[PDB]
Amino acid sequence: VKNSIIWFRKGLRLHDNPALLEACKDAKHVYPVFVLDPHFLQQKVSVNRYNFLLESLEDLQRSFQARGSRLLVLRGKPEEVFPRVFREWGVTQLCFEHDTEPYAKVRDAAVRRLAAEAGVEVVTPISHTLYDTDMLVARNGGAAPLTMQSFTKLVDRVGDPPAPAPDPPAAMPPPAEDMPSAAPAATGVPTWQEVGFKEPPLTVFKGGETEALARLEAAFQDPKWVAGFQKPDTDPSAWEKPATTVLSPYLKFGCLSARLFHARLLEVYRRHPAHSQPPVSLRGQLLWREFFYTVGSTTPNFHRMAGNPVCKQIDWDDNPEFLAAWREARTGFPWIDAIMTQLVTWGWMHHLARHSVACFLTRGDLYVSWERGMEVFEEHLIDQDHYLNAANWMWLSASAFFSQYFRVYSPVVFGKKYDPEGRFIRKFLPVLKDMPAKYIYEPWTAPLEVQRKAGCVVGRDYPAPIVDHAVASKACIARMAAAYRRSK
Ligand SMILES: Cc1cc2nc3c(=O)[nH]c(=O)nc-3n(C[C@H](O)[C@H](O)[C@H](O)COP(=O)(O)OP(=O)(O)OC[C@H]3O[C@@H](n4cnc5c(N)ncnc54)[C@H](O)[C@@H]3O)c2cc1C
Ligand SMILES: [Cl-]
Repeated sequence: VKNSIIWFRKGLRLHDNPALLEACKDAKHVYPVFVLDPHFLQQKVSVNRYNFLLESLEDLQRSFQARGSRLLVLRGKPEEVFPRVFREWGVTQLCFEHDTEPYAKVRDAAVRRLAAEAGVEVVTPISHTLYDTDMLVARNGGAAPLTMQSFTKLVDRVGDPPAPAPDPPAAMPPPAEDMPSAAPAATGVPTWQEVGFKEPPLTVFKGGETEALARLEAAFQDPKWVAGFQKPDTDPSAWEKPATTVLSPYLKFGCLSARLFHARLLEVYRRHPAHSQPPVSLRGQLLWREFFYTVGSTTPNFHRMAGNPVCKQIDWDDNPEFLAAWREARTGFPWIDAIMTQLVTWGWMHHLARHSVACFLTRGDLYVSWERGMEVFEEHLIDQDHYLNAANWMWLSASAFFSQYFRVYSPVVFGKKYDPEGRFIRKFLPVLKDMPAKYIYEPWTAPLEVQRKAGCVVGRDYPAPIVDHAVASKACIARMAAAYRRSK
């Protein structure tokens, strides 16, 4: 008889889950398993993202319970847990979604070895990406495209991605009864207090497949807005109603299927002939995700500078004071400090907001390595994706994919073209709420009488700017030009 395990790591969803569909096929018992390392924090991870993962697991639990099953959160390491439950549960098949991250290949290789010893068939379908990214590389001649222009030509030659997989049955083969490793007291979903965190999460985005599908429909309520979507023209200062979909955390954890997102975009596109095209279109945004996954999975040391064949070697400054001020949102520039405050409170900022603070830290003002900025994003972003965070940090630092280092965002002017009153600033930096809009982006320029009348004296309640942008930007551009000339 067939007893199987569906191992959740990413792909925290029931829709478009070919691994789950194969696990339930002709199965007498199915064990939905997520492996939680209980000492993960005691070894980096904000409570905002970890609680998002936990809320995503609670959503899977309810979905399984509605179908007569149960989600099993096993404590420990996969290499130590699976060899035990293979014998205990009489497992004949192990199914999980393919993952191309560096740690994933080392972990999946070991588990695959352990399954062959126990006589367990391993099925690893691809469903986290639009395509089999290794197939894209093989069709391009054995190397991934290095520009979006050529990558879009490749996917158009390959054709449409696979359709979303059908929904699982309304009743699933259940786990066996009175199995010791499946005891409810040892397999339940923990809370954020139970894992070790002490401060509560403050983000307004809730995890889970149910929330992902709800945000998908909300985005498609206006098909005209989807058809004409142009990413560079969206508003980074919009926070009450974000200017983009905010589907990144759900695609990162696999709460939302990328193939379902793509399939519903094409339905809209067939009825709107003048729809936007890549790379600015909403579909083009999924291709940015696919493109960075394709290059990252085939590039060694893609998440670093040294040993990275696609990354340019720039001698970034080792400046802990600039890094600390940027990380703690005390740069003296309200536009920059507000985005960093949204980072630690929400764990999500608009794409152009991430452009502003990443340029400021790297090639724009402070000249700190993009690796240090990536480590700060990795801690707080609820959508932190190994390949996307690294690639976009190399883009903004002009270390790869992007080379126009003369385009430098102003920490003053960039925000006031969208938000002259500075509602985004007043929201996340309440200390500046009573500051007149004439000085909200440059509060040091406000006369002392206005600073006192607003209850925000620069140097006492809000710090002075750490650098003069005109001086600092002119220095970074000169050093970037020297770094490029030396990298022939
Ligand atoms: C320094 C920096 C770091 C970033 N780190 C991350 C990260 O860790 N995780 C992450 O998901 N994105 C990251 N991005 C990309 C981008 O800023 C976010 O994907 C975007 O803000 C998500 O909002 P949205 O879901 O509303 O996007 P939409 O515009 O609605 O796009 C829809 C989806 O397309 C994908 N997408 C959109 N823009 C990009 C892009 N530039 N690169 C790759 N995929 C994209 C995402 O999956 C996103 O959910 C980073 C960008 C910068 C500049
Ligand atoms: Cl600008």
